[PDB]
Amino acid sequence: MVSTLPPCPQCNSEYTYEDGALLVCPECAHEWSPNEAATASDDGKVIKDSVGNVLQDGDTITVIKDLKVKGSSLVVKVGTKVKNIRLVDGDHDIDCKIDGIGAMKLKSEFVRKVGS
Ligand SMILES: [Zn+2]
Repeated sequence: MVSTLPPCPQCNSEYTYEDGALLVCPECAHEWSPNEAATASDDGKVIKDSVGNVLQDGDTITVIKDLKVKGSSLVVKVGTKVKNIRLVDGDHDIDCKIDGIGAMKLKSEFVRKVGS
């Protein structure tokens, strides 16, 4: 019947309760979350480039380094435009399909969101 939750960092009265996914203090009329008040970057497994930017499933990318292709005759050059990518589960994973050779996987650390 009693809350095992922390007090209120504003009242310390301890008359705090849990209303769903956080703690609400009915005293000072302010809800707060113990750890989430600090907040962190979650949903961050989205594929990020060496530019420090985040891509979108369908966005246009461009390798910013000289990358070879092992099974294909193609060599990936700084400016290799591959659009409409697929964001895979791992942040180190850009799935892309390339007219001609086929589908390929790209190292996030070697690619970049074009900006278009
Ligand atoms: Zn309070």
